[PDB]
Amino acid sequence: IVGGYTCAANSIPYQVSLNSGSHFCGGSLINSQWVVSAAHCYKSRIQVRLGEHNIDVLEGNEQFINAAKIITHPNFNGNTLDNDIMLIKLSSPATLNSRVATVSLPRSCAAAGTECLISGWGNTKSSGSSYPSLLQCLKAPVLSNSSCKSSYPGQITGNMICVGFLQGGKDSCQGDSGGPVVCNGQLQGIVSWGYGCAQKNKPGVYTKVCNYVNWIQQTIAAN
Ligand SMILES: [Ca+2]
Repeated sequence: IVGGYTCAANSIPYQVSLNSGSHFCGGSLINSQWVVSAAHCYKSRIQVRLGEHNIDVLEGNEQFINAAKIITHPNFNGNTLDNDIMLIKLSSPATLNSRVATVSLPRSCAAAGTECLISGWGNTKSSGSSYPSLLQCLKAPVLSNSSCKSSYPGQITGNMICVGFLQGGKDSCQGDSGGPVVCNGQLQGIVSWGYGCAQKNKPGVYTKVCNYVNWIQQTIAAN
């Protein structure tokens, strides 16, 4: 996250870190056994780390649980990044508490202007490269479909939304992929793609979670 602030410890209890030797993407706990993330984050061994704040230090609220199943959306397209969404089943259930909680799926899609919270441990800098140990946060608005599509002509599908700022300087970046965009208590976005990070007139684009409730529910029921 560029242009963000350090979240209060454990104040984002649905946020997960996916790890295979080190942190590489985020994710969101949506029930005690299942995490949602980005298909482009796929690797075939993942460990899920719940209840994290400082990824570099064992702090003692953490639960580390390996993925038992990894299910990428059957229409994920690695060229357009359409359907950039993936479900992970944990090999045993998360224990839910103060520091570890589920986030709601959307009851509908969100209006333009709605303020949301975006979180993750990705790159913090426009020029260069510094990855934080402490979880970062960013408040930003859902942009209209028109400001999203003027930013990326021909490349915004119906399963994508733009969240952020046209003046640059505030956005998600590499390492935040897979991570939550939460608006009015509902997960409406997954960190997906952009052109660079925090560039003027290239806000981040996000998988539009509201189109995916039926697929998510069905996949959980069948696995
Ligand atoms: Ca820790």
